[PDB]
Amino acid sequence: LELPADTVQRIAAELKCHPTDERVALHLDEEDKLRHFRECFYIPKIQDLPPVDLSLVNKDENAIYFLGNSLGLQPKMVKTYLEEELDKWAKIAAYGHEVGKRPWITGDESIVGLMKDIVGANEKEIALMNALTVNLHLLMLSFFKPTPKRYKILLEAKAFPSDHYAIESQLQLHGLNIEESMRMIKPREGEETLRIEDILEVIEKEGDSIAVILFSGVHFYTGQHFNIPAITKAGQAKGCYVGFDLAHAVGNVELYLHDWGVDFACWCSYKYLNAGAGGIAGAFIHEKHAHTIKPALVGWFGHELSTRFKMDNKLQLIPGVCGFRISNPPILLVCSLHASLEIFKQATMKALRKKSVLLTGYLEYLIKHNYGKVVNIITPSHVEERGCQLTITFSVPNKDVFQELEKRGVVCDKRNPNGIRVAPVPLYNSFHDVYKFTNLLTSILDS
Amino acid sequence: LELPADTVQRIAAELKCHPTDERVALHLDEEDKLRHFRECFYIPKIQDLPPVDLSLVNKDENAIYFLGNSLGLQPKMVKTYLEEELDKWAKIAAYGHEVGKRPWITGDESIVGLMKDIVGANEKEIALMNALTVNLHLLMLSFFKPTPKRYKILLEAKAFPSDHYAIESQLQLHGLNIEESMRMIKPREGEETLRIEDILEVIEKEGDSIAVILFSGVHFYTGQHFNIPAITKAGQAKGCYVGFDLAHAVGNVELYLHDWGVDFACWCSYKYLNAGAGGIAGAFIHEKHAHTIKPALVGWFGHELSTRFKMDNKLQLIPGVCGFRISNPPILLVCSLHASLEIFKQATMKALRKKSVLLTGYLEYLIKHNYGKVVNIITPSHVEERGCQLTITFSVPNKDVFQELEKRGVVCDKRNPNGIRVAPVPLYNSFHDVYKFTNLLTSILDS
Ligand SMILES: *Cc1c(COP(=O)(O)O)cnc(C)c1O
Ligand SMILES: *Cc1c(COP(=O)(O)O)cnc(C)c1O
Repeated sequence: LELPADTVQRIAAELKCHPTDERVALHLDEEDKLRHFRECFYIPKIQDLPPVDLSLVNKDENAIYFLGNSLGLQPKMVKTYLEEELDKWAKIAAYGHEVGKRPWITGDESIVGLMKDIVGANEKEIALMNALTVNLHLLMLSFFKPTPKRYKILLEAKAFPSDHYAIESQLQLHGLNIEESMRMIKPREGEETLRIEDILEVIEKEGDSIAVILFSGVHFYTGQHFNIPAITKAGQAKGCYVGFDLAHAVGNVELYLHDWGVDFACWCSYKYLNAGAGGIAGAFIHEKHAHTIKPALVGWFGHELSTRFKMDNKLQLIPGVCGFRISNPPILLVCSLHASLEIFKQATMKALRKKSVLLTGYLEYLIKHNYGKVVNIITPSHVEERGCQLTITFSVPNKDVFQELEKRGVVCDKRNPNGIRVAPVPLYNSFHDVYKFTNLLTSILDS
Repeated sequence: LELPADTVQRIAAELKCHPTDERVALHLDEEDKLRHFRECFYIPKIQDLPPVDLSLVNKDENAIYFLGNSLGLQPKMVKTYLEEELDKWAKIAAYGHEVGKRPWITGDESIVGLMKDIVGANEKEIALMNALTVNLHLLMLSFFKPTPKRYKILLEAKAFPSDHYAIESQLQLHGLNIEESMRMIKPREGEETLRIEDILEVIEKEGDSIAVILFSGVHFYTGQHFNIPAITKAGQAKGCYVGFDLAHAVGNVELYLHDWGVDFACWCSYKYLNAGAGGIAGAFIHEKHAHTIKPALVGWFGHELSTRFKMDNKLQLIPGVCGFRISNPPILLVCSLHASLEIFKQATMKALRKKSVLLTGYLEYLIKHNYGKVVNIITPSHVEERGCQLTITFSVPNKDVFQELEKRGVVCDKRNPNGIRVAPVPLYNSFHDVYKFTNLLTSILDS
């Protein structure tokens, strides 16, 4: 299949322009079958952004929002969905637990079907509950059962701090020596990303002593998308459980958790899934574990619905991940996530990933064409080894590139000493966004 | 001080009517300094309630909503508060984490001050996070540390199912025999409530072997309000930790968790606190434990704010209950709770408890006057031994009282075989509500 760089160059030829011409981005936007989804979101205006220098920008232009990997833009329908539940609460109060589009007792289950295609799992394998790191702990309390022979947790070095702290506290819970039991894979000297052959070597050599492998799906800092099925197979080959924090993977890369045989996973909803800060999180457990991996911590919402409200204190635990659901679900959080997932349903992950590959590929192409020496893309170059996000470093001692970018209405993340992350997302970022960004960047780098 | 029954009879004398006259309820409503708060809430109309028989009711009359102990009515300002955060998310997206009335990073801390007077604790002793039973588990993982000598958990028999399941799973986590380690105080033969002298006897006799006492503040089924400071002192006398599930206490009875020296507590926000189904829950840990009782499960939101976002993976744990906060807080849930707590701030728990004593006392008076033989109030009669809620049973073999009540727009809870709970709450229930309810009840009982 045609690589992004080649698509860009072929399109330019057809248009009779240079691949770096604005006309290429405009054409790609015209051909984008997902173009209409941008209208489904509230996009900030440049003049409203706190760090913006108004002298440097055109008023009433949209922001170039490349932070959708961290805090996803708002589906316009969030308010409408909230209003449905507020109106029910106003009109019938307590009766809302049992009636309506989203009966509160089953608020989570009413929309979980919309997650099936996003993570590649069945309805009984997915729970919508709590918060990401909270879910990580709930799962680890059942999946991490260390023995004298098999007691290690394997993860990447420089994991996201929350996961790092979670893993540390899990080890401390069992009185395990951290330095000996917390195995962290570091890159080779002079490299920032991990080589798959190196990960697999560690697993092959140390796997017998490892209880659980807990990796990110996409590493937050490098933008590296790890080979989930390869790590899963390798870990299970050595008798390890393999789970993933998919915070930067869900709604970004395509996922087949069930078919890949992943043991468990967890994710948040306020990044690529656009549900709003601190939104209701998610958990997956493969159905193969439904009768054998039981919740460590139980609440009444792990009791089967049909008899839960008998309140006879005779537990009837739901098999699989829903047995891990402790409390009644927050309807208001269900509302905002639901609005987002209806959009994902219409777009499809297949079509979104297709646009992403071309969009991020176009960004990479323009960067490398303009500065192919000063500018380094740390994110892996193989299209299958990254998602939306590129992590980029700069060697310009006199310029804080990030500061100059944010002053001009580019919303992205800082990488110290002198770099960005940027993640154009297919739902609401355009090829023209990418074109405009690269122009601002070039203008900054030229001084 | 004057008992409710005596207030009712004195008022009637002044009015020159019988204490059972409608004019007494109308007068009490006129004198109610909290009368205006009823306008702050969306009260269902009778015709909108699913089980209502329209032939039996007057259209456009308000429901008699006595289920505010289970799902509290909606503050009208919830929508407005949500809109503030949705507007910020629309306007500045990611920048909302750090700016505004409720910067998302500190969404919980921005409103925690409003809880101080409600639970009687300092800002560093209160966390707003997660869900009730979830918080119970987080606290028990740190407070329940069984030894061969001291391994029991003490609770009431027929505790709320979620707490029952939580306590059971906590015991199983340590491989403890449930029947031997789960000590449940049952009432004497022919009684439904517990005697304080009996609770204290169990504590005195068995206290040395008990690691944690975990009681409800108000028992959901009987409506009994336990003497929290007495149980706390008695338990600590024997070296036990004493914690409470305050789900039916917070926003109902007055609380002084800090001054009483309670070790820990947890509560929900969708009952008397009116925050909406599955709302953000609460946790208390006495400051005396801040440096000695550490979280079992850690996430990045337990790391001090000033260095959290350095993301260097070097934990700097916040002392006390905020060290137990694992994840970033849900802004949308913060919003709805905030709207409610502003109302509580204006009303004050002191004034609300005062109205409650008179209101529930008036309900009890009318019931007992009309049927002082057929009708039994299980809830303790001492004003200090109950909150808003009365639990009532009926001996009428041919009438399902609950069914007849709900058909007429009375919203309450069922008690099998033939009984209610009812909880008139001072924020939005009136003395006239109580009058109307008793009339419907009398009419039902007469047949
Ligand atoms: C309502 C109630 C619960 C409900 O638990 P959630 O965790 O909020 O679902 C738990 N415990 C008690 C004592 C209650 O009254
Ligand atoms: C953003 C992120 C988190 C944040 O954790 P919460 O529990 O949602 O506060 C955790 N882990 C990873 C890998 C992330 O990218």
